[PDB]
Amino acid sequence: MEDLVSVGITHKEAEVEELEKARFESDEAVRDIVESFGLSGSVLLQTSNRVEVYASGARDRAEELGDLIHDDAWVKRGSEAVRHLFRVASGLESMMVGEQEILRQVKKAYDRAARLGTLDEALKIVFRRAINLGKRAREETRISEGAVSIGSAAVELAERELGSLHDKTVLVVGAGEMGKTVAKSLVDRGVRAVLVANRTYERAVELARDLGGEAVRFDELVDHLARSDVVVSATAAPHPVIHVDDVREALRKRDRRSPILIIDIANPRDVEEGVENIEDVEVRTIDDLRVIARENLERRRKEIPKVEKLIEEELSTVEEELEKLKERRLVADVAKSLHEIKDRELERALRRLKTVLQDFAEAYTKRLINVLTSAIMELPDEYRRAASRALRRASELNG
Amino acid sequence: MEDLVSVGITHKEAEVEELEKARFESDEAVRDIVESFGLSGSVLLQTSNRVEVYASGARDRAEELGDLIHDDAWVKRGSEAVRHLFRVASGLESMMVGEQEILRQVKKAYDRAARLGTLDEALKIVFRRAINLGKRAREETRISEGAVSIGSAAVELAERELGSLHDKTVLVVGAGEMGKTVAKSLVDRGVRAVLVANRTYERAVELARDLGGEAVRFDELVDHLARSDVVVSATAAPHPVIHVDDVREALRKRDRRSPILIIDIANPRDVEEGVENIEDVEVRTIDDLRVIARENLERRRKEIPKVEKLIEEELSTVEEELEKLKERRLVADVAKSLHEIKDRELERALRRLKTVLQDFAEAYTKRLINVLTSAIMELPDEYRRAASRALRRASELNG
Ligand SMILES: CN(C)c1ncnc2c1ncn2[C@@H]1O[C@H](CO)[C@@H](NC(=O)[C@@H](N)CCC(=O)O)[C@H]1O
Ligand SMILES: CN(C)c1ncnc2c1ncn2[C@@H]1O[C@H](CO)[C@@H](NC(=O)[C@@H](N)CCC(=O)O)[C@H]1O
Repeated sequence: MEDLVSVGITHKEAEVEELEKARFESDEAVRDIVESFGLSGSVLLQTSNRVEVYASGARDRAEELGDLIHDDAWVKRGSEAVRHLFRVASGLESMMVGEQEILRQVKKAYDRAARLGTLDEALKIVFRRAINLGKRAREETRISEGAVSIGSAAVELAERELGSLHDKTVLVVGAGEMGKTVAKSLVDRGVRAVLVANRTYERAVELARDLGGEAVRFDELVDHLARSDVVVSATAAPHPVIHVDDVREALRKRDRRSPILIIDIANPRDVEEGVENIEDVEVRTIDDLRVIARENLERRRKEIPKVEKLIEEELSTVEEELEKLKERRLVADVAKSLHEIKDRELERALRRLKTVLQDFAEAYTKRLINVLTSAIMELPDEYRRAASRALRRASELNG
Repeated sequence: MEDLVSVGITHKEAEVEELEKARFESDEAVRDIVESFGLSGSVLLQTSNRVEVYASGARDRAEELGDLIHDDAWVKRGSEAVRHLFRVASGLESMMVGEQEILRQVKKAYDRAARLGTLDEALKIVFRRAINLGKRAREETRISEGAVSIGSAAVELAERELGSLHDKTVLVVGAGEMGKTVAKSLVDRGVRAVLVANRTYERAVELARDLGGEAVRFDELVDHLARSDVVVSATAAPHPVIHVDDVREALRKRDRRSPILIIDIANPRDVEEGVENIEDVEVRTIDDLRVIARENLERRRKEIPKVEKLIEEELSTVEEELEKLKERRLVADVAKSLHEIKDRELERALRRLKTVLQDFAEAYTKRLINVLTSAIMELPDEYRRAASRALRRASELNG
């Protein structure tokens, strides 16, 4: 544990511009860092909301590591560093608490390191456990349940108002960005068709392409309504585009009764007052979506302590993992140190008090190795390494 | 070095009552301290102007050691602790800079420890060097030359005014304490006889006894003067006791001309104005003595840097001494640790792959001992001991 440090700056303590600066431009930054600091390993985790460097073997240069991130970068050591990673992977350090994306981003960080050669066994253990933990926390708790963005909220609302969306048609009117976000969420959920209309046909062709939908004429809005079940209206011009008369006409046009959900994303409003009172029509706003997202976010936050309990349990596990690792690495070294004295010394008894018992010293050597590894175990790691260094320096020279 | 601490309070930072409190009452305090703190050794140096405890092996309990001295006791470690000792023995921490007494007091501290069993090899090395240094500093520099008290100043003045004192007679008139101090210094220097007079005969008998002199009658003052060469006058009553007429009569009485020095210690003055103008008579005061002492003290202070240079040289020497000590103690332990594995393991090869080469392993063991001692050498002492402990724990158990 103690041989790991974490350095970084995040949205928890810095603004969107202090984060940008700190961001590393080069896809190979994790590799450069390893060389420029003689690290055993490193993983670089960077998103719009954090820049964090995990390093193995940094360790008298932790504050320095902090420096090529930012003058207010924090520095975490050992258990705290791993705990922060576990909190990041589990979604606890994200604005959208529990979000799936940050887990994907931790995995990408791990892969980029794997492929650039900046992983060591220790970071493999930590990251592997971090990744499996993020998955478990999201399965065993409710930390990632419930819509916490406008897009996902629109899907919850549509599902509640209309049922299964798979066979529904979405009409998108206008090009406002929040409208594009809502439409993409509906599309990702699964709908049958998307119709796109805009007062400038070319804006429509563009968005339909994005969405995988069909650009339609703005002047045929009545027929569009007649065939649609969810309407996403986000026009830029300040005039309403969905009128009572058009909606009534669209509904009389269709032989089959079914509910229509109209989501008014524009301000001023795209939907004429009174549309909401037409029978089979439901009207909701961008504000209604923000309310849904907020209620769900507030609920996800109440799962944080259950996730934190999972984390402390997992910390104890990885701690023992890392110890077994060091035990394994401690014996192999010591043994190479003691076998080299054994070999050197083997020749010499050969030249005798003249004028295979191979043997006693392979046994005595095994005994010595076990004795020494424990002793280096046995009082710590701040050291362990140098004493492991000392035994090893002394063996090559004095041996 | 690093295994030594010094704790204490001195006149440099505390007043005469903060020192008293801290003082240890029991002649056996140094021994009690050793037990109550599990020390390898300790020397207690205590005088009216300092209470200092030197401890070997205290070392995670240094601040604690500070506590049974005083809440403002300082704590010195390693080199600084030894440097302070060297400064104390050399007279540099004393009000009377360079004074002989503090060196005697350091030696007594060393002897008391020797005799109570609280010395270890390390404190022997340090104290021995401290003692030999105090002697050298006082021989090779002028740090302890020149009178720096009223008593010693009176001897300088008497010697300058009169020459050799060995054949001179001292007359002491009165019992004022500063008069007693002056007389004792003259006596310690070497005079032929001391006459003691007081308006109360019994006060005289008392002081003469102290001084090893003769009590004489106060009313025979003229004859006393006639036979004396130095007069120390320190009467308590406010009347002058040495009068012009008596001095002239005393001088006409004596066949042989020789100078008389009269030291007036009293205030108001014991000596009548005008006595100083009698031919062959010299009169000086307690004030004149303070002037002499001060000039000499100011001169001794200018030798401080030469003494400090001696000290830094000596620190480097003892530092190497203490290192050789630890090397010696480090090999003997390690060897006992490795020979016990050697012995344990020796039996067992005996039981063979059946169904003296004593020998190869005495050689291999010697090799191992040299290798290991260096490694424990090799990265430090904050540790060295525990690693020396670790090797040793691991050997008894795993061996
Ligand atoms: C080209 N570029 C900078 C870019 N391209 C595509 N998507 C991007 C992006 N930057 C950011 N994003 C996305 O926009 C969100 C807000 O900035 C991003 N959010 C995250 O990466 C979160 N997953 C971070 C969580 C954390 O706690 O660190 C992303 O969805
Ligand atoms: C009984 N008793 C307390 C006592 N008896 C005899 N002499 C004593 C004494 N206490 C002190 N002395 C002497 O008086 C001086 C002033 O207090 C003492 N000075 C010292 O011990 C110096 N040598 C200290 C130097 C230092 O730097 O610590 C002593 O001469």
